[PDB]
Amino acid sequence: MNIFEMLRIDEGLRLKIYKDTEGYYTIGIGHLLTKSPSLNAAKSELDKAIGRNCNGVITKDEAEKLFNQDVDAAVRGILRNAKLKPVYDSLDAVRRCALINMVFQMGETGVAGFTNSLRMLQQKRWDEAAVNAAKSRWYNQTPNRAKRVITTFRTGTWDAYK
Ligand SMILES: [Cl-]
Ligand SMILES: [Cl-]
Ligand SMILES: [Kr]
Ligand SMILES: [Kr]
Repeated sequence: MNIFEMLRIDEGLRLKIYKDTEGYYTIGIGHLLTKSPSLNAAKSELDKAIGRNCNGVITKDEAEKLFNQDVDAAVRGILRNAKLKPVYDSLDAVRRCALINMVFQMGETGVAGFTNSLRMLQQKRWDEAAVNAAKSRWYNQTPNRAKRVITTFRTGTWDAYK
């Protein structure tokens, strides 16, 4: 297991525009297109991202392409974020993947708001961080995913994904 496989599991793969868990237009592997409720808007943004007139449909390769870009940007965002970077650097390999997953999902801003959990992760207080992070909207809205991520932070293993 790796970051790609882990996120391909939590996000799925869809070749046509779809609405995510929050009702926003997305495509591929969790590639958010827009928060606007206009499908035309979504289609515009998709053609812009792909570079061709997609007409709301892409290929698997194109989807994997977006995903590579998105993972990369997520890591890069972490590294540039003053509150995130030090946590990330203190972690082991598996746990870093759990942090990339949350950032991918909710944006660095959203993740940088889990102040308390981040601190506990930094101190290597696994159970405590896991209990604190579950007290969140994130966990109450996407509980199966949130649990897999939290178990990962908690144990440092891929058991939740096996
Ligand atoms: Cl809560
Ligand atoms: Cl879920
Ligand atoms: Kr966190
Ligand atoms: Kr956590």
